[PDB]
Amino acid sequence: GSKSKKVTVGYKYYMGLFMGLFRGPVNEITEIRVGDRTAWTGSITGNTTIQINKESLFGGTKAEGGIDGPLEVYMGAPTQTVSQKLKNMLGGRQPEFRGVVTAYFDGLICAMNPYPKQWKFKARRSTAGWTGGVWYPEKCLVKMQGYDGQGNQHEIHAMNPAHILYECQSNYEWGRGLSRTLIDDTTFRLAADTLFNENFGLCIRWNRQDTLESFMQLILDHIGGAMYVSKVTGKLSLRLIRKDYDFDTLPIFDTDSGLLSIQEATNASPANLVNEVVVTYHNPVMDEDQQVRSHNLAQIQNQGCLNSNTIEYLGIPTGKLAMQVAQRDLRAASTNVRRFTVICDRRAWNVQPGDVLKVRDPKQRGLTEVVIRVGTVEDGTLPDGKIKVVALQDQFAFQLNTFNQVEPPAGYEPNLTPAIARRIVYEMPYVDLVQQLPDGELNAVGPNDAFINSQAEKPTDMSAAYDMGIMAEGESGFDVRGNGDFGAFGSLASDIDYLSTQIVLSEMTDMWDDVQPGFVARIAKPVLDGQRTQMEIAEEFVRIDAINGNVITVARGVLDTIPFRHQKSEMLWVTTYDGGTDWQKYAGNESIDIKILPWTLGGGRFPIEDAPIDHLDMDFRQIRPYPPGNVQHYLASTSTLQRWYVPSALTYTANAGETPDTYTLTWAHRDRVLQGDKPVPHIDGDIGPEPGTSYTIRVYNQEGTLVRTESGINGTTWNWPYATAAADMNVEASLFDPVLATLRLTSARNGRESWEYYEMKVSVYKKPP
Repeated sequence: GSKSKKVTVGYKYYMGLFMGLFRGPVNEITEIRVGDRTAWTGSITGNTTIQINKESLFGGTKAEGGIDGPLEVYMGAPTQTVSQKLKNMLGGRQPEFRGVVTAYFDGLICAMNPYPKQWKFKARRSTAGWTGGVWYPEKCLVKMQGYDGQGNQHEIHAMNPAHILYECQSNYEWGRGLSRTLIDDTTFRLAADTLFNENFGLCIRWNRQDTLESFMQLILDHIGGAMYVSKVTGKLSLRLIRKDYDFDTLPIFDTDSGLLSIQEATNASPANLVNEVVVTYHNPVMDEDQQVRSHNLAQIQNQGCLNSNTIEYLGIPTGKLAMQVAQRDLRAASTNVRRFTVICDRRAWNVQPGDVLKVRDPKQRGLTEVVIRVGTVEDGTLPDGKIKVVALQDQFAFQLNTFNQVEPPAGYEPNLTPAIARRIVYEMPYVDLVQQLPDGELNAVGPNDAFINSQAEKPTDMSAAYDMGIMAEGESGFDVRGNGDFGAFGSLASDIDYLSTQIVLSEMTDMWDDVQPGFVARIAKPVLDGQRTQMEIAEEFVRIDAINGNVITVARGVLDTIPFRHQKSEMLWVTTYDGGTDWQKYAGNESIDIKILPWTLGGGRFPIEDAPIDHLDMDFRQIRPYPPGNVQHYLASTSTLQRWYVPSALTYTANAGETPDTYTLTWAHRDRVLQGDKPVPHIDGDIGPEPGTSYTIRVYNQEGTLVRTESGINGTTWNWPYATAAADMNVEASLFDPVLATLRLTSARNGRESWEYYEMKVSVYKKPP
C-alpha cells in the first residue's frame, strides 16, 4: 500500500465534444450551466475563446465530476471560419458551420466516468443575424425587470414583438421571407410605438418548428393584434387592438346616416360570462413556467360559482407583463360582451377590420349610442351595394389592477460555498499514534518521529471535511496532503481552575454529543507569538466522564499534560478518534506552516491559498515520557496536603522545639507505554514508571535565576530542608525577608525530558540573632 500520490483514482475523461446550439449570430451569450447548476458566466459577443476552470462545482480528487478546459464558441458569422482543431476532431471533410451558433469544448474533462451531465446555455439577440439587414433597430431592446429570486434580481432584455413579426415576414432563412417593400413599415412603427412604451416584450422559443401561421397566431395573441393587408398598397401590415380612440371623433351610425339593419338584434342572456383567468407565462431567469390568478371580484360577488379559464401566454418573461395581459383578457372577455352584425351601405367603405365606430338605434331597439370595435368585413360587389360589418364591443389595453409579484425567496437558502472557520493545531501525541496507528507498524516508530494533528469547527452545514495544507521547511507552497473531519467543539465559559471537574461551557456543537463516556478531549487557549509554545500555554488533555447537557464532566491532566487553569470564552476540542494529519514522520525541530482548508460539495475547497496560517514548531515529539501524577507536598507541621498550585512556606523553624521546616514534595510514577490508550487522570495514583525514567528538579530564585538543577531522582518525592534550600536560595543573599523561590519539576528518560512541567513555590525566611 501507499498514499494517494500513487493509487487507483476515480477516472477522468479526456475527450471533448461539439454542440450545435441554434441558428443565427446572437448579440451575446451570457451563461453556461451543467446539471442544473450555474457553472460559468460571461458575455461572449463574437467568435472568441474562453476556458471553464471551476471544476469545484462538482468535485475532483475528493468528489465526482467537475467541468474544466478551454471553450471555442463560433457564432456562425456570415464569413465565419473555425480553427482546424475542431475539424481534425470531427475529422474528414468538414464545413465552417457559417450561420449557426456552434460551441466547441476542447476541454478534456467532459465528465468523470460516471456518465456525463446535461448542459444548458443562455443567450439573447437584437440586431445580429438579420438576413438583408436589421429593421428599425432603435426600438428592439425591450429591457424590463423579470427577476426570479428577490435578492437575486436582475433585468432581462426582452425583444420587441413588432420586430419578431417583422423577422417572421422579412427573412428567407425560415418561413416565407417576404420582401421588405411588400411589408407596411409604418404599421410596424405604429406597433412599436405602444409595444416599447408599455414595455411589452417577449422571449418566445420555436423548437420543433411548426406552421408559420400558427406561430404568428401565438405572437399576435400575446400582443393582442391583427395582421392584415393594407387595402391600398397590398403590403402586409400589422394592427394592435388597443384603446386608441377618443370617443368624440367617431362617426355616429343610425338609420339616417348609413345603417341599413342590425342583423344581430337578440340578447343571449350574456350575464354569466367568464369571470376568472389563470395566465401561464415563462420566466427566462427561472427558465420554467409561472402562473398568475386574476379574479374579477364584481362577477364573483354576484354570479356565484366561478366561470374560470386557464389561458396560455408562454414567452411572456415577467409577472408584471403577465398581469397586464391577464387584466387585458379578463376585462375584455368579462365586461358586457355584445356582438353586433351590421348591414351597411357605402358609408363605411373605408372602414377596415379593427376600426372603431359608434352605432345608435334609439327608437326601435333602444340602445344608447355605443362605441364598437370593427371585426370581419364583407365588401360588396358592384351589385348588391351593402357591406356586412361584424363588430364587437369595446376592447381594452394594458393597465394596473393587481400587485401579483410573488417574489420567491431567492431559492430558499441555496448557498453552500465554503468559508473560514475556527481551527486549532498541535503536535500529535503518543495516544494519537496508539489510537490511529495499527499495531503492526506501531513498533519501529523511533524516538525522532513526530506527527501533526489539528481540529477545526465546521462553518456551514453543506461543508463535508477539511483538507490540510502544509508548507514545511524547504517546501515551496502549502502542499495539500492529508485531510481531517471536523471534530466537536466547545467554548469554555466558566474560567475553570486547575482541579475543576464540572466543566460549565457553551456552544454545544452538533457533534458535541457524540462523545461516549470516558472519551478524551484537549483544551487550549489563544495561540500567537510567544503563546505558540506548548510548555507554558495551557494545553491540557481532559477525559470526559459524563455529559450534563451544556455542562460536561471530565478529568484533568489525563495523558500528556499536567492539569491547568483556564478563562471563559476559551476553546475546548474533543479529539477521540478524530483529527487530521498527513501521516508523515516529520523529525523534531522541523517546524512547518500549515493552513486547513474546508471544502463543500458544490463549492469545492476554500480559497486556494487565501486561508489563514499557524506556525507549528517541532520542538517536541511523542517519544518523551509521561510526567508524574498526583503532585502533592507538605511541611514538617503542615505535612498532609499541598498542591503545586498551593505554595508552602519554609520558616526558620517548623514549630517551637522543632528544627527548620522542610518542604517535602511527592509524585506518582506513570508509564506512558503501560498507560497506553487509558487516560489516567492526574488525580489518579501511580501506574509504574517507564523503564529507566528519572525525575527532574529545577530551582528558580525570586530573581528568576536557575539556582540549581537535579536529575536522576528515581524516587517519588523530594525534600527541601530549610538549610538545604538556603544553600542556593540564600536567605542571607536575598535582601527580602522571605525568599519566594520558584520550584519546577519534570521527568526525563533517554536524555529528553517531558513536554511540560509543574511549578511549586516556596518561601524561605530569615531570622534575627
